[PDB]
Amino acid sequence: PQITLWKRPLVTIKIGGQLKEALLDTGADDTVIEEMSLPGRWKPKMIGGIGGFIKVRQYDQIIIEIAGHKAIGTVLVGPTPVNIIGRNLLTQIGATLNF
Amino acid sequence: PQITLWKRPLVTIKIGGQLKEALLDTGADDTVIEEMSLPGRWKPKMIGGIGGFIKVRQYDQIIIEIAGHKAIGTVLVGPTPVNIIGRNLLTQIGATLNF
Ligand SMILES: Cc1cc(NC(=O)CCCC[C@@H]2SC[C@@H]3NC(=O)N[C@@H]32)cc(C)c1OCC(=O)N[C@@H](Cc1ccccc1)[C@H](O)C(=O)N1CSC(C)(C)[C@H]1C(=O)N[C@H]1c2ccccc2C[C@H]1O
Ligand SMILES: [Cl-]
Repeated sequence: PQITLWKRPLVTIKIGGQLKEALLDTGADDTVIEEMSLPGRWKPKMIGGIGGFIKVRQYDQIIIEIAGHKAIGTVLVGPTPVNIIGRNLLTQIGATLNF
Repeated sequence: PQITLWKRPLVTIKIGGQLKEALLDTGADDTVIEEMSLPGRWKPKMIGGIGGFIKVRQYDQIIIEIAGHKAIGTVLVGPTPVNIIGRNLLTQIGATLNF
C-alpha cells in the first residue's frame, strides 16, 4: 500500500493475541507499546526523545502483524503516550519513505 | 528518492541560508528545529513526545528546503534532541510511506 501523511499513519496491529492501533513512526528507532503482557525474559531500558526519557521493558523475538504484514523483533513495553511501530519492524515489512 | 529505514532517515535541510541535518519523522505532526534565529513574530505551542511535553516557539510561513525540495510552512523551535521534519512539511514535499 501507499500511505499518505495528511493524517497520522495509524494501522491495526496484532501482538500477543491482542489487536491494537499503532503509529508507523520513522523517527522511532525501536517499537514501543502500552502496557501489556509478553512472553519471555525482559530487561529494563531507557528510551528518549522530545520531553525526555521513559523506562520500558525490552522483550526480544516478538512476532507481530502490522497491517497484515508479519514481522519479528524487539518490542518495548511501557508508558508510551502512543503505540509506536519503529524502524526495527518497519524495515521487516518493507516500508520505505518515498518522494 | 526512496528512503529505506535500516538507518535513521536523516537528510540535509536548508533554513536561513544554512545547512542542517534533520530526521524525516512520520510520527511528528509538526516540524521542530533546535534553537536558531528565525524572522518575524512567534506564537506559543506545547507538544508531546515520548518523554513528555516541551514548550516551543511557532514561526509561520518559513522558507525551508528538505533534501533539495522547497517548502514554505510552519517551523517550531525548542528543546528537541533532533531536528525533526514532521508531517506538515512531509506532505509539502510529497512524501508517502510505501510497503
Ligand atoms: C506527536 C506530535 C504532535 C504535535 N502537534 C500537536 O499535537 C498539535 C495538536 C493538533 C492535533 C491535530 S488536529 C486533528 C488531528 N487529530 C489528532 O489527534 N491530531 C491532529 C507536534 C509534534 C512535533 C509531535 O511529535 C512529537 C514527537 O516527539 N513525536 C514522536 C512520536 C510520538 C508521538 C506521540 C507521542 C509520543 C511520541 C516522533 O515521531 C519520534 O519518534 N521522535 C521525535 S524525537 C526523536 C526523533 C528522537 C524520536 C523519538 O522519540 N525516538 C525515540 C523512540 C520512540 C519510540 C520507541 C523507541 C525510541 C528511541 C528513540 O528513537
Ligand atoms: Cl536505510
